[PDB]
Amino acid sequence: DPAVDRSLRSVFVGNIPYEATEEQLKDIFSEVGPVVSFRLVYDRETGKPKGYGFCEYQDQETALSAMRNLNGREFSGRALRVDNAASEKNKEELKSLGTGAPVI
Repeated sequence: DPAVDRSLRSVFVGNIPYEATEEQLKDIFSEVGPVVSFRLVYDRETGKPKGYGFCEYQDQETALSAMRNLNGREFSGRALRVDNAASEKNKEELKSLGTGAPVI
């Protein structure tokens, strides 16, 4: 079963402190359009959030727009690093988020 388009539909977000939760990230991305879903890396063993995650949109343009709209967008007191989830370097991070679940 294919699923390459999905890759084009996901923007990696980093440099997000504990003050910037999905509630805010999604809100930020919301300003760039409707975000299908947004999941980040959360250490269950440490019950603490890693700091980075990925947001999957419904339209490539929307995700791309969010990337260019954000991409190091000041908000977390530093900048919200946003890079295509289909990045070669982002692939390494996704490799961890590569669980595969029925999520819309």
